[PDB]
Amino acid sequence: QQQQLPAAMADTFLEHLCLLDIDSEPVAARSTSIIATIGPASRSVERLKEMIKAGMNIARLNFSHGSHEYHAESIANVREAVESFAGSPLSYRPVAIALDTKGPEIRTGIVELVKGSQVLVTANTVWVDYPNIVRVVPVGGRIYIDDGLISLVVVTQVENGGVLGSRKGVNLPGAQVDLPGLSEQDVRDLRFGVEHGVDIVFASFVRKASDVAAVRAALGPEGHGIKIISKIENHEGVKRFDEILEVSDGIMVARGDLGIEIPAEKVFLAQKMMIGRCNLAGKPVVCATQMLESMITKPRPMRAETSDVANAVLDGADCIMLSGETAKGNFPVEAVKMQHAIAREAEAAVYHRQLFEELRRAAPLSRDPTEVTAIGAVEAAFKCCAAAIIVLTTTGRSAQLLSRYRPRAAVIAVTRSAQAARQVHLCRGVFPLLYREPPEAIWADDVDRRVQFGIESGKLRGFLRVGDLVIVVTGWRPGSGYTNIMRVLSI
Amino acid sequence: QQQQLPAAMADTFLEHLCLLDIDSEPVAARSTSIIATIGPASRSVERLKEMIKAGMNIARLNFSHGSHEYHAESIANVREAVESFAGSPLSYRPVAIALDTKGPEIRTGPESEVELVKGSQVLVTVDPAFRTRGNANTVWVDYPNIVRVVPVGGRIYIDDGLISLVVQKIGPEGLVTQVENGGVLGSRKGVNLPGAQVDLPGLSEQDVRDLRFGVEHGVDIVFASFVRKASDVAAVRAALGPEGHGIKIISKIENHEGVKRFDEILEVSDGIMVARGDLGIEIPAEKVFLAQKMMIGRCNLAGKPVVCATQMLESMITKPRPMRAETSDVANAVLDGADCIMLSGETAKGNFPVEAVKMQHAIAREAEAAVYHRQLFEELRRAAPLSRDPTEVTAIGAVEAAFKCCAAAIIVLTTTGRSAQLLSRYRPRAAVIAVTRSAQAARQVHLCRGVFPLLYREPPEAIWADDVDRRVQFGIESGKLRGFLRVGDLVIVVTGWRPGSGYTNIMRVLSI
Amino acid sequence: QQQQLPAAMADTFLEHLCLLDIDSEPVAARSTSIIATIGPASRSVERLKEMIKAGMNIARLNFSHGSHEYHAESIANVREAVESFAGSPLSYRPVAIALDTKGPEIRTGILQGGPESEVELVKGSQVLVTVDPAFRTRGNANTVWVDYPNIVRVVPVGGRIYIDDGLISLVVQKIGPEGLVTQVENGGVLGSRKGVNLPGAQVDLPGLSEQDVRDLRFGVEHGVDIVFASFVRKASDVAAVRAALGPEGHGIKIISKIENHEGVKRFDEILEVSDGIMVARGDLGIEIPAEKVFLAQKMMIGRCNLAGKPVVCATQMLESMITKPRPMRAETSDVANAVLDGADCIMLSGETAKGNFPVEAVKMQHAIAREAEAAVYHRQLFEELRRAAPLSRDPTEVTAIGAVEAAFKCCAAAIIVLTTTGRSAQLLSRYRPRAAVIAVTRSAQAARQVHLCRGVFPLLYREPPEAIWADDVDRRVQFGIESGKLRGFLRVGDLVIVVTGWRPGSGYTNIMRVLSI
Amino acid sequence: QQQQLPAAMADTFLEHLCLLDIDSEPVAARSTSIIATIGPASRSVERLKEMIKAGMNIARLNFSHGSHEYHAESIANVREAVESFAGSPLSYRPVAIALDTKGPEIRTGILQGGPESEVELVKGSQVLVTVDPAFRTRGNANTVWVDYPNIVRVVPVGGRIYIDDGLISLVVQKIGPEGLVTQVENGGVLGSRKGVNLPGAQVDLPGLSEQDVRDLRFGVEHGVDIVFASFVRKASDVAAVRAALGPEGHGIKIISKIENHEGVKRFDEILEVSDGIMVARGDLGIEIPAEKVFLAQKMMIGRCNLAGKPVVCATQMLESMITKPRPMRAETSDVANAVLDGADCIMLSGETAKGNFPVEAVKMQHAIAREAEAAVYHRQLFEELRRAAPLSRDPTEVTAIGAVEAAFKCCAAAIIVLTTTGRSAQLLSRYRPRAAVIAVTRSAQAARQVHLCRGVFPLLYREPPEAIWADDVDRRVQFGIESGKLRGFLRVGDLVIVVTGWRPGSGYTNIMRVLSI
Ligand SMILES: [K+]
Ligand SMILES: [K+]
Ligand SMILES: [K+]
Ligand SMILES: [K+]
Ligand SMILES: [Mn+2]
Ligand SMILES: [Mn+2]
Ligand SMILES: [Mn+2]
Ligand SMILES: [Mn+2]
Repeated sequence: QQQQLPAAMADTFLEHLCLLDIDSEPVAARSTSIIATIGPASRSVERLKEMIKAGMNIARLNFSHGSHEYHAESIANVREAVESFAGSPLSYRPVAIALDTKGPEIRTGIVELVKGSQVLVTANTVWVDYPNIVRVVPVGGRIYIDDGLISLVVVTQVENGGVLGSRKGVNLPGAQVDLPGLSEQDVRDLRFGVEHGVDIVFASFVRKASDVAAVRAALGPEGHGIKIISKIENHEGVKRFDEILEVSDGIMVARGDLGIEIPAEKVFLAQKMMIGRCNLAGKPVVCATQMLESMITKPRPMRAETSDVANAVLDGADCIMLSGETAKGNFPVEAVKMQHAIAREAEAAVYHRQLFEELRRAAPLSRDPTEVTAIGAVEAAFKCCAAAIIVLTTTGRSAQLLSRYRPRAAVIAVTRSAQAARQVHLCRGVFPLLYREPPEAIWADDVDRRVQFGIESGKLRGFLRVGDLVIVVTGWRPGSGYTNIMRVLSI
Repeated sequence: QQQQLPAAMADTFLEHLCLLDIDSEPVAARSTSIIATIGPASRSVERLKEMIKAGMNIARLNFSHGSHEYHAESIANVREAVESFAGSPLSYRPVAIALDTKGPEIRTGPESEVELVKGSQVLVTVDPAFRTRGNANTVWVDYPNIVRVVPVGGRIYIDDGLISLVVQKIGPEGLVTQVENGGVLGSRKGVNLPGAQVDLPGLSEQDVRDLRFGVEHGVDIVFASFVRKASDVAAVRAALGPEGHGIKIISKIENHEGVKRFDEILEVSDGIMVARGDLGIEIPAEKVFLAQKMMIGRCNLAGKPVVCATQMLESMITKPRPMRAETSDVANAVLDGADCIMLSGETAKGNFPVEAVKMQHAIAREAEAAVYHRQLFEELRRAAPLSRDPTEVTAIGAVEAAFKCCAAAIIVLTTTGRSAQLLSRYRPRAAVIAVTRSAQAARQVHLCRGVFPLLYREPPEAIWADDVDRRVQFGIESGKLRGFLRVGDLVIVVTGWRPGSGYTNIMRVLSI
Repeated sequence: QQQQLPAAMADTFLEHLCLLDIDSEPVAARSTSIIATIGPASRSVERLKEMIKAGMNIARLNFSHGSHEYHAESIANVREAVESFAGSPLSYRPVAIALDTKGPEIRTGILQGGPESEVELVKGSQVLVTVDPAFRTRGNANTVWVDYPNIVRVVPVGGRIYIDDGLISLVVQKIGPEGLVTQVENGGVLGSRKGVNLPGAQVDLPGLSEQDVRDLRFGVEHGVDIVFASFVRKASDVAAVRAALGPEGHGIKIISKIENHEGVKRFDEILEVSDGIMVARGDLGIEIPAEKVFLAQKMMIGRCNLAGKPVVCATQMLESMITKPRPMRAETSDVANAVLDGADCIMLSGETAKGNFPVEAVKMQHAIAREAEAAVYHRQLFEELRRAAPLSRDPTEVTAIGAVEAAFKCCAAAIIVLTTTGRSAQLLSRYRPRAAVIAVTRSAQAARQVHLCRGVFPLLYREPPEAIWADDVDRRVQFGIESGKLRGFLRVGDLVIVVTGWRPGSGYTNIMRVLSI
Repeated sequence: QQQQLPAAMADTFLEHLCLLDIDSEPVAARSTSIIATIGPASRSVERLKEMIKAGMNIARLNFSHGSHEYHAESIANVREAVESFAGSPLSYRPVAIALDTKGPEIRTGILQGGPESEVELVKGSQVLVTVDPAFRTRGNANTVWVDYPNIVRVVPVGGRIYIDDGLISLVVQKIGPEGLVTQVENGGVLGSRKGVNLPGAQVDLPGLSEQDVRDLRFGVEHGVDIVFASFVRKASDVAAVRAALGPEGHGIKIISKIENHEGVKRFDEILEVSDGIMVARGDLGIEIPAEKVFLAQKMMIGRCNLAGKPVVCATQMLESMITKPRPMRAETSDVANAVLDGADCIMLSGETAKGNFPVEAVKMQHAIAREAEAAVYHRQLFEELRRAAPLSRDPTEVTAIGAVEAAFKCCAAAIIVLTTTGRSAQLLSRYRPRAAVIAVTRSAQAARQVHLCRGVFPLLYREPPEAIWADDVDRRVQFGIESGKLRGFLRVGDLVIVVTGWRPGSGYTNIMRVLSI
């Protein structure tokens, strides 16, 4: 068959593994959304169009670099490239915009560190943007610079040498960095965020629930809608994951920083744990950093990078991301393309049998009519190999709860809320459709055309063929919060 | 707790995932054996000693390069470094030596980097006269029939698939092409022709000479390149000759056809190497993982070693720290079920050979503790067919007994490793300490996850019963000495009712 | 908690067993329907009213005894008792009426001098079974006449013949030119015209006599709801019954009774064609060794369950009560295990037709069934059904399963379905929701037949259809709730799943909604 | 295949149920041991021989009746019948002897010059419950004398008294000064000296009268092997029994009978202290509502299974056979479900002590148990036990589980264990191998007590020890095999798991070996 159906029907995971078939072509829209970081290499309107076709879902603005004006152009160009296919509402692909916070980053200033040499922190001199650095490093203490390559030992002795450039990483383990999760800058940044209507915030170095309360606050009332994604970048964040989660809209497994703050051998446990948990919680999780680095420079990924992406997806990740691969490398589109291609395969390899079982089995009872509908809708879909679940949603919550259970059928989410449509990419397998029509006199009719719109757009992009069954999820009255109906229709 | 015990006790895989704890230190010998490739960077006796300390179990000799003499030194140095710790039998680590076959390779026609422009014109000559005359527009190539198999609109890849050539004028003197993916070309690099039915045989006159060399110098294992079908290994066994029935044959799966005929290849090989390198060119990059996952699954089910290889840690050929992906690569290989993981450029030529070995060690230990044994043992028991081989019966009893008392180890007496191999099939968490008189057996056993071989030197006792006991005692002692076993641990001990192989049938529970 | 909820939440069956709590009161309409057999003891209209209150869902007419007239009173009385509560539509309980076919009886003769006389067959004495037409009547201490000619042809030298409800037994020691020269194995008192069973040996006699045919016609005439068809041995045997049933009776459900080795052996093919199965332990417990029935019973139920077709457990579930006011320790467990096995219906024969404790017996089955119903490890059971029922593209099935899943998620008190033939109700019950299936229908007959499905509670809707189809649907749902409140299936604050369709007429169920009371 | 092997290999319980095959003959010694109660009908040496052949493993002496002398003959005859086959050590079957305590019972009194005579407590009539010593012998239709002085002090107005298997029932409505004036609720034939129970009212009677104590001592003198201890309500109740038992009886196994609500409620604590459990359905089925026993039965068995301790299912499993040669459909399923529930032993009371079919009864349990034994879904059951039994560091337990795993892998015919107290055998059986546990011991007593464990088949070894310990072990193993061939547990070509220890004397089992026959 296709979509690894023989593997999907195995009675055990081992069996399932044993039936994975390289000639079994994927046959299903990829559901893992791709976040690409905007930079010199991917800023041009025209470059942006190409990245949208290759499958970019979310543009990441990295406030670790660039100016306010510099990023507004970034935002402006994304919006232009995106509005260039508004030609055709059935085909039009929304693209989220995510501000990625600078936070307690410690960086160098504007030569080779000789292992053994005496090297000061205020070839041998390193200026740091953290003045309190000399309040938090005791004697016999370690300081890591530029992606953990350069090691220093506090006056400091170099323990690991390395080539150093301008303005690069600083990480201080062991010591608890009183440096605040939110500088005066971050605050200004987040305000910029609200002004330009970013959709998502990726919040650097979150160490505790307060850290997000901070962000929400700074975000202001003009930004209740914005989703907040807490980036876990160090030992403490990991340790207090639960609490962070409870309060964040979802998580970013920030492997970069993390891979320095804690020993490299351990990330995978962190990554696997965190995704597991977000999955259980029903909240977006992003896997990030270095998934495809070699491509910053080469047109083909290395054998490890490939398996990285697949394992991220198999792990359970809602989104996968690219940094240098898209912001600066010589192969931005090719990189997007590859994640697309890999994600589809891994998506078809997911052992839904075990996965759906386990989620049902661990999600607690519930009395929210929306949740009740979702799970029934998901069960119904599996029973008839439905091609899609089509939901009418006003904030995405309804789409989000369906995706929680990981249907194999696509969630086609129909909404009037441009913003909701953009944010919904954070949820695996949700395909948003932006509805433009003015409401019908009769509420019932207005529902129908929305469902119809959903099918139609559905046919058009190849999610649905004549003869397929589709599950349709609606509510008993207008306005959000009342999803409570599930119907089975044939195309 | 430690060794991710809270995760180990979960009722589900999801739950298990959720309980994975970064502060839970591993606390167990690493089981996944490491194969390190020998090159300029790792040939010095003293380098070799260091690599043994950091955890090298198996040395790969790559017959794609170097001369017979060149490899005999390789072998001679390994053996030396290894015999340097025979000072103390309790501590001594054997090391396998693996000959890796050249096979139907195709290579380009020295510190010289011709750049093959994007959207230019390339000629592939196979003409003696141009056996080196390979500039901006010319590449020679040691496979004549390249001109014969590659049709117009066919693909020709060069050097790890990074360079791309589409044929578009098949004419009198050779292959006129166009450069799709351009790039920097080097002296003598791999060539791949997907879609083409490269008529070259799995076993050249060279491979045959190579394998004979293998037998003469007593290599322990053959990694057999480009195996496409059962016959291909029959070839190898043949060439290997009678002086080499003992040698383990590991088929490398390097292309679409091998994958397609995996079952038949497996049934005949002693194990499998998932050759991601070539495989990552022959089939689309997006797909390897399915292959890798499938083949490991299958070898697991079958009970036969499987190797994950190539590009697990490349960035380290050049940098002292792995990239985020390479790390998870290694973990997932082990989590996938791999018996061995390997290193190529990372050890043969890179600037960080030992650091590389160290890392794999460090990662493998964590992933080893992350293995959901509850689901895994259940599924193996449940798919392995009944059996009437007393050795298999004992093994599974022994593996069950071990889980029941969190035994620190199973100690087996073995003459060919078969008994150890059957214990590891089931993936005990306890270590398999394998005591043998067969130097070779002790080497080959590294191909089995979680088997720790001990080479017994003493002359046999007058009383066979006594001779067994000392062997067991020898097992314990060495065991205490390397920190596999502490006083108060329980240990499962597996022996047989009479001397000579094939009669393992007894399992005993002892306290240290 | 109640309804053995702690046991319901266990992670394994063993665990589950361990958390069974005797102080955890059931709290849920019993789902296992009860079939009570009508005889002298339970024929009076007033007796029938009492049995309806105690929980009778199905009345069995046994055509092995009584005349056409005799059964028409039977039917007339039932209907009368039942129509006596039509006073209140919210409360009204329909009752099925099931004809139980006679089929290939094999009978001894009239007894020397009497239809009322008895003879005693002493253990170890010399005994003659003849097929000699003359002694059809002259039977005694050493002789029994049988109305199956071929007997002196089908029983080997050393075979066994079971007489009178399996209580007398004979071993053929010599084959005779006039009758099988046997030895008495099990002694006993022998009556006029009693039953024979012949295990091992094949019996060719037809599954449908001239009588059965007349009976089934009588069936159609009086509008029975269900036929329990005795000795079904093969698919043809039901085709026979359908046929005989005639066109005036396509509606009738046909329940094949498996009463011997061969039926068991051909169970699959019988099932494929029957509307469900009756595990006939009586005959069965004689045609095949007594040790074995359980495997049969357990097999058949498993299989029906898998198949989504009603299965009845029957015979001797409570016999001591034909005579005593309390069941023995075994009978009790029998009932529970039947329910636990997966049974859709459980039945009573002597216990209701003739015994001194008809109502008490019905009461007991009620009481036990409720307890077992709560002990069902739904967690494993729903998992296993989902996992083995094949994909499906019937919108009704799809809706059913989603409806069932939705219910578990909010401990819904009920699923309320609108159904025209019961199909939609039947599919929900297939999956064994713990919530009740309140089925609303205009088809008096459908409401009766639906009791064959575990946990389906039928409501007969009487109102003339509304001008607006949508409105008519709503009142039906409302009617479902209201009746639901009224009998204690639903309280204010409960959640309820409602299952309807997108247009009138059967076959189009395809909508599931979540409502709060 | 046989032994329901296709069912055994199913992937789910549903599936397993579906594949149960009535033509799949069992092929395996039956494992569930049978306890038969000794009475008039089963006391004769010769009768006892027959009962041994039919499969009796444990003789129950019921100290609720008979005298010390009367029971010593009981014992003396059992031992005789049993020693009659010592002719051949390979085939010799040991037989446990179990003393069943009287405890806090409460009987009505003897009847008006009537021994085997009866009287009817008419429904609705006027009945007086006395304690007047003078009325002890004057039982009648209007008067019932009870041996419980304090009855008058505990049964308040509108309190309930029930007599003889709970069939007779009395409503106290009047407190007089010489007795309790009761209304009869459930009328009926009353006999002499029949049981009384008092639900709702706590009974200040002690678990151990001066009699019980004398009884227990008698027990130790005559070397009974097991004590079934009536009405155990709490841990203390067993401490009592142990105590009374004295030091001359540390070896005796104590089986606590759970006979009422409180025992149930405090099961855990009773278990922790008893050697095993008897689910006393009789009393229990009166103390608590009949609908609930099954939960209790199922709970207790589950829990003893989890604990590793014998559990007995008892009372009324086969009553109809006290009087008839064939069991009713429920009794049969009762036995099978008891076995499928997880019971280690099943028992017969009236069926063997007094009825007209003692041996036939034993035979039937045998026959049923074999079938149910092969129906056990080992796949789920062994998984669940591994998964719930806690880690352990006892080398004996470790070896047992390995041995049990090994056996499953090769469909071993048997695990053969050398055991001194049976503890090694008991641990193997805990995991419920499908292979038989052939237990070889020199301890006649151990060999007798081991029947309390499912699927343990004890062999008594008679030879004087060999000079060389190693050789002595081997002959014991050899003895095991040989005896095993001889009774059909093992055939040439089978695999057998053999479990031994590293040194003599109990407590050191720690070795497992795989041998081919
Ligand atoms: K940042
Ligand atoms: K090679
Ligand atoms: K009949
Ligand atoms: K007693
Ligand atoms: Mn960061
Ligand atoms: Mn290769
Ligand atoms: Mn019948
Ligand atoms: Mn009692």
